[PDB]
Amino acid sequence: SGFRKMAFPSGKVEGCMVQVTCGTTTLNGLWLDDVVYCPRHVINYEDLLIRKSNHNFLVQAGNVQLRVIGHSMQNCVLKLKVDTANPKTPKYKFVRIQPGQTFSVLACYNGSPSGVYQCAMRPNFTIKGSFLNGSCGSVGFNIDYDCVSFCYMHHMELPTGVHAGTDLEGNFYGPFVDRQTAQAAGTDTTITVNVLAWLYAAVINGDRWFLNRFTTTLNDFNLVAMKYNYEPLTQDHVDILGPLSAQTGIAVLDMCASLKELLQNGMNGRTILGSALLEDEFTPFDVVRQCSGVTF
Amino acid sequence: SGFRKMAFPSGKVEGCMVQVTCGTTTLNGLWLDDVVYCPRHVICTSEDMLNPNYEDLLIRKSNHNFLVQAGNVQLRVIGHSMQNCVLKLKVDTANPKTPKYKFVRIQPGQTFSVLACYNGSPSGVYQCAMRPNFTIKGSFLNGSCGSVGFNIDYDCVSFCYMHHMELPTGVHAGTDLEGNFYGPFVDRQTAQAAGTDTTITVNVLAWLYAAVINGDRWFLNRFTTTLNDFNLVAMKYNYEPLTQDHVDILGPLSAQTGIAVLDMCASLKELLQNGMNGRTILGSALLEDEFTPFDVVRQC
Ligand SMILES: CO[C@@]1(C(=O)Nc2cncc3ccccc23)CCOc2c(F)cc(F)cc21
Ligand SMILES: CO[C@@]1(C(=O)Nc2cncc3ccccc23)CCOc2c(F)cc(F)cc21
Repeated sequence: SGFRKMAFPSGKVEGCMVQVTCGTTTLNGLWLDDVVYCPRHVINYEDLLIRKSNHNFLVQAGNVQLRVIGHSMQNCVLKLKVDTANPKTPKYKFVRIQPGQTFSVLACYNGSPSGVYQCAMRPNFTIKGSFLNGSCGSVGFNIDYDCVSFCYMHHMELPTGVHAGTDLEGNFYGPFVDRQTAQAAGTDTTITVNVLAWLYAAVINGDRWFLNRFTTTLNDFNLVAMKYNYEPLTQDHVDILGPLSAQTGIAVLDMCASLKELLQNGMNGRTILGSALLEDEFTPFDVVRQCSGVTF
Repeated sequence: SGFRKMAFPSGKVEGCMVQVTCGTTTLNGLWLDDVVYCPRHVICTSEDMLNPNYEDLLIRKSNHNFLVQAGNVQLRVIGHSMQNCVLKLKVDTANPKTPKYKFVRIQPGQTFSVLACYNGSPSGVYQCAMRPNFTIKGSFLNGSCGSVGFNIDYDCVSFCYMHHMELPTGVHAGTDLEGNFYGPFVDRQTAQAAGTDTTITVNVLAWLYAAVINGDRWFLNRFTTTLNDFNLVAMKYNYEPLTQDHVDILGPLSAQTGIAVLDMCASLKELLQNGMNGRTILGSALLEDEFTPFDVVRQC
């Protein structure tokens, strides 16, 4: 029993964290094989990069200095070719994730991991992370069997305290730029499929007070959801919740009527899984994984 | 900016997780140097679980009864001894991934990261606190026994917890790494119940300071209180008494934000009386008590 916000074991990623210094800026890099990836703002980025030489980038893997033998830019990520292939390089992939998808963040400072937390890519493409100055280059990942899927690299903090970054190919999530200018996160919405997954996790854990006898059409649910700034629920989401619906005996549209009532009436002093708000940072796969004990 | 529940990087602990099998039972062990530590109930059957004589059961076992697996490699057990509720299986190979470590016993309110494992394989990492009633509100399935709680200070892993059991309410009980249980619990299937839980007051105050540092100030008020008046109000809401030690510990956060501890106590009293009124503090509609003053300063 129990339900916790749980991150993937960070070990495979800790072995890849390095410190990258260029001039006055020190941030984190991800060392995979003989390439170190980091935010390009460490340095007109094409013009600034041409002016740099390999010896301007100081890369430190623990107490060892790596020698940079090349540099190139891919979108908003800088790739520093190094002379040594990382012996701790895990099986990995670069994947771009969708809003609503969750991942673990290994927060680093000076190439040293300090914390690991779980979070979701918000529908407005920001992450509600925990990052201080020097965290840039910290990465988000998932682990599938023995394979690390890198999905995020931290670049900046928006004026509201939320965070923006790119996939490992340097493409920003959202309409953000890595330049000093006025940027604002759009109005956020609740990840509906994740709230439903979390309501299924609550039922599995014995918390059933919110369940009702009613069901709803997908269209009627979406009309209500739209009013409360909730993301539309698609037939794909209904299909993905299928296994949890089968396990608990609560059809997805049945759980949708519970969510509809929860929105129109509140919790009335009650909590679900120790929370007074509807949690939207557990995907349906996260719920199945935690309420089944899948290991990595 | 931002405030998250944050666990320590689990890598140093993942390199210590092993699978320990004795008879039909399979749980997790912690391999440090040439010793594997695990819950002593691994020697039990369902028939022993109610009133087990662990000294008697252990004397009947031999080194070849314990099957230890580190990844795809079987370790050979060359000795076994029991220290309180932990079994120590001496092995022939020292773990090359053994980090700098210490065994520390923690006090209620203290937080730590848990590396949840099944069959000697880590599946997740989460943060939690030792509740005032000595239980942890973990996320553990059958097979998670032997999963450990830890903190990391600079390069040293302080092991503070090893999971042993789930109480009938879904909360969890375990020991420090010397086998001493936290709380009045025993590793028997006899009727056991967690005492009524209470809120870790010093942790809530630390979290209210974290909210002020992050720009949240709506809950602040013009009032101050005596420590005794705060404790009389606190107790009525099942909040732990706040000691002068707690007031002293909150000193640095009080200095950083310019709000005196008894001033923040008066804000907490108001929050307990009124609730949040549709508002949130650091994205939460409840008062968070699993961030210590040390965690708040660390993260901020
Ligand atoms: C140094 O990178 C910046 C930044 O956001 N950094 C941060 C990223 N995370 C957490 C932070 C917590 C506190 C302080 C800064 C944080 C600040 C300057 O403006 C910019 C900028 F125009 C573009 C850019 F891609 C980054 C940055
Ligand atoms: C080792 O088995 C026990 C156990 O609690 N295990 C578990 C630990 N965590 C999560 C669990 C989730 C679901 C099922 C069991 C869980 C159950 C039987 O009674 C006992 C017992 F008397 C003493 C003991 F120290 C352990 C155990």
